[PDB]
Amino acid sequence: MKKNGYPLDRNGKTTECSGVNAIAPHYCNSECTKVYYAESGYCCWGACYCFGLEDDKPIGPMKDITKKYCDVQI
Amino acid sequence: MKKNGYPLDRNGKTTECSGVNAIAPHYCNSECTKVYYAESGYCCWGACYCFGLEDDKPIGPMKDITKKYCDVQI
Repeated sequence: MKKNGYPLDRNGKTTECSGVNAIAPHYCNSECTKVYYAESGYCCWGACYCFGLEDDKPIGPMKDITKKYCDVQI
Repeated sequence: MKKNGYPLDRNGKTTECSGVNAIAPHYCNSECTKVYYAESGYCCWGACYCFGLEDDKPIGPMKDITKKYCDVQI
């Protein structure tokens, strides 16, 4: 089963996105698909949020309010 | 067959999106799904762009550069 969330890098941190990369999904969509092999992604509250990540991919912890807000588009 | 594009309203115009509704997909996603019965949507260059619109839904004309840029997420 796949999942959605903020993928973490080797330093245990999320991928920041701001400015033009916060308004357009392209930057985060590229990171999500090419680096974490997810189905898609966009910038959700300052960090790249991905959809369709494989279950083994480490993602950042988040409150229910944040998760519900970020899950959109797939 | 479904299609993607800028749905037009009764006045033959697109749905404008700016400010917080240009940074977050929620506004346009709601319009796209609830008003035009599409699968999803987001703000692409100042207007709500929808995915999965039924073929009979009138959409705004756009150049190839704009279409390729907007098609992301589905």
